[PDB]
Amino acid sequence: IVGEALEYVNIGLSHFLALPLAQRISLIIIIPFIYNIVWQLLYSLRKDRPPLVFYWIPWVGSAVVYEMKPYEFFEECQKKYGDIFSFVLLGRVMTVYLGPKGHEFVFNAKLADVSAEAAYAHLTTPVFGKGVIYDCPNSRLMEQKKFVKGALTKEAFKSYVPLIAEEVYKYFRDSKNFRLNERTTGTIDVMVTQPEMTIFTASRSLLGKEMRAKLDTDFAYLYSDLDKGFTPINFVFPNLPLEHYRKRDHAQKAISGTYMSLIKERRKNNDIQDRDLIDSLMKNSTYKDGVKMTDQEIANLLIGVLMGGQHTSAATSAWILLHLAERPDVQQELYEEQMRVLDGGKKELTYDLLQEMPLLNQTIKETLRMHHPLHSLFRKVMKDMHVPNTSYVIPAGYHVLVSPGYTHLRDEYFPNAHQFNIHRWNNDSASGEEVDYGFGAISKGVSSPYLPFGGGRHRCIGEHFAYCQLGVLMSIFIRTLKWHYPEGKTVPPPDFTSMVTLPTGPAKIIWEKRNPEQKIGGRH
Ligand code: HEM
Ligand SMILES: OC(Cn1cncn1)(Cn1cncn1)c1ccc(F)cc1F
Repeated sequence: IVGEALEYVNIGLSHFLALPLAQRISLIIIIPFIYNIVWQLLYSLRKDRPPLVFYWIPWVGSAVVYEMKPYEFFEECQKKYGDIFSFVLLGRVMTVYLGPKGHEFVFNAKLADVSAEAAYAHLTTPVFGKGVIYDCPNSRLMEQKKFVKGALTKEAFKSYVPLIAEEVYKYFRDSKNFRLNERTTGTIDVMVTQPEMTIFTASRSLLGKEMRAKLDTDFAYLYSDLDKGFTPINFVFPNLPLEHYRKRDHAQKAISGTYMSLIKERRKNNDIQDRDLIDSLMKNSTYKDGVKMTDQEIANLLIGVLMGGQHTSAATSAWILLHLAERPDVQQELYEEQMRVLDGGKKELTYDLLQEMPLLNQTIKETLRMHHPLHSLFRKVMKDMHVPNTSYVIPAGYHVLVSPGYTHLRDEYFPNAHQFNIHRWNNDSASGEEVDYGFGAISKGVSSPYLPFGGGRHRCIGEHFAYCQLGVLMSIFIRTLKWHYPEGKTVPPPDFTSMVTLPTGPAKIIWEKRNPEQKIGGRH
């Protein structure tokens, strides 16, 4: 009889529940631990699945090494399994496709196969607000990008340049980090100065003088609070009742309120011109089906756009300064180009003249190669995906991870990739077939090993603005200052744990005026 064995199942179950809590706790730990390992071993036998990186701790997965050294994690996995491999990350299964084909697979994936907003809405909506970016369908995002792009034109860039230039000079004059009229040399932390210079220049040009004026008050603290809401932690804990989350939520309310106040006052007073992105979105934010963006949505879009560009650009100008700090030869070469293009300084910097500064633009290009601010980009897989020329199938519910920044640092595609060399872009200082997803014709192929601004439908639309901003900034730094490292100091390693891969601080440089007696004018 085995009927008596079925009885012993029941008995065993009863003797189980009657175990001392010291043991049931252990079993509370050992059972999932064993099950996890047993499951992985079975998983490896499945051949329509990419290799899965082994991990001990359930749910957590490979999260620790990934969060700390993601490029080293990728290279190790790449050696062991090749370009396609999966790993577990704090509850989710991430499928990585390395290299140009990975760029194709993910950046050019069909709209039905993957979703960006499904991956990012929880990180971004709390910070930016509702209705925009990733808190809406893709077709809405496509048109939002179209709206923002319409203020990002050549003619706008020509008007932004003297404005950005003024902000940089005002910063050299008034900021405690410089004070070039009282000081001729000094030390700065680039992770202090660049975020401040970035917000000052982006606000003045994209938002206007009103909004820029507000950064000079206590209101600036709100930006700092909202800023801290942009954190990987939001992927796991997007809302938990602490004061981080309430300073953030308050900031979002307070800042979006401020923009609507300006918007509503501009429209009430017929003061809608072609100054900034606010004027632009006001006279141009009606979707194709006739629905107009609310003033709240418009303000939330401003926040997301300004916030994203803030972190990517500030990290980038910080890296530029850090690389140049140990390369006086490059500073020297850049300075000569400045003297040549601007007639020894007797020419005012214009957007057109920026375009005649290839080495300056190659310096940005090369920094973005070595320091892609977003080391990984994700999509959630919505429908089962077959990986071409493999037997692999990526199930829905998986996430795909693309990482052009990793390919940027491979010798195969960039000879001596870990060496900073702006001349590798000689005759190629620009930041076939095209396609238009709703915000303008962009490249159809996304197979370039160099993709600092991504590609496909989620491609960046701030690239020309970023080059404009960074260009003006670096042009003025180069003409005004020399700089170098404190003894023994060199380029810091990246901090991969933050929202962008900014330098590990404190990252300090020593500056000095090329012209100690040069005075910056204006009232202060
Ligand atoms: C050096 C500076 C920047 C870099 C390297 C950069 C990089 C990127 C990348 C890689 C993406 C694709 C993200 C993805 O595929 O998930 C992206 C998207 C985007 N970026 Fe930028 N960005 C920069 C600056 C800016 C600026 C200044 C703005 C606006 C003024 C901006 C606005 C946007 C927008 C609206 C998207 C679309 C996101 C989507 O469609 O899902 N970015 N950027
Ligand atoms: O793509 C981001 C969001 N993100 C993805 N991984 C990490 N952060 C960043 N970004 C890209 N270019 C500029 N910022 C973004 C996209 C659009 C946006 F409006 C804000 C925003 F943070």
